[PDB]
Amino acid sequence: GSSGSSGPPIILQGPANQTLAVDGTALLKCKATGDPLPVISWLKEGFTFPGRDPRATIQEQGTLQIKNLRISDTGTYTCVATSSSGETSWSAVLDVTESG
Repeated sequence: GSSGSSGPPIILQGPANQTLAVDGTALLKCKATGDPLPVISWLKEGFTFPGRDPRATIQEQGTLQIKNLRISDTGTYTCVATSSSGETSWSAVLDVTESG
């Protein structure tokens, strides 16, 4: 990207539409740059997530990892990256199937 810009937080690479199989591991990649850096956040259908979930978690690289997926988990993920500068968010849906 461009190292030395002025504006809102940009998501070099966000989540994409992936079709995983229930009872698996979902990995939602999300990389955003900013000065300071934006605050990565995942919203499930417009709700805090994972927030309070043991199975679900996020890595230092804003990587949302969820184990023991479920056909119900299928929803709309939004990686929000708010930064002192501005604000931004991505769009992606994780389609969970029984037989892929």
